[PDB]
Amino acid sequence: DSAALDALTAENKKLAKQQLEVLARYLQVDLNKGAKSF
Amino acid sequence: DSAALDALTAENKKLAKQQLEVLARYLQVDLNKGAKSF
Amino acid sequence: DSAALDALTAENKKLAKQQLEVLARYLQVDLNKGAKSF
Repeated sequence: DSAALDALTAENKKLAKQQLEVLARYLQVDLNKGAKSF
Repeated sequence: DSAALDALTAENKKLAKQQLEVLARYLQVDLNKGAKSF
Repeated sequence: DSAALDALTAENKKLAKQQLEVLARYLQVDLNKGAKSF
């Protein structure tokens, strides 16, 4: 029940989020065009 | 005017696409929820 | 003794496994040619 394991999981997810961001930015892919149309 | 440079660019973009795919899959992030709602 | 830390480790290893998979797929590298010959 370490309420720090959750933190490092959140950190890893944040790292992955950032990586996804720049990947998409490279691909000229909008991650929200679906949301804009919605 | 090498119509193979375009190919390797397409290959790199495909690699990046795949990487983005598995990244999102890790993040439990739907890339089409916007499109579903739309 | 959190039997969830092991889980997130397994998740990270699965992410890395997948990334390795698509990397190899890009490199046209068989990860089992050794095993086939064996």
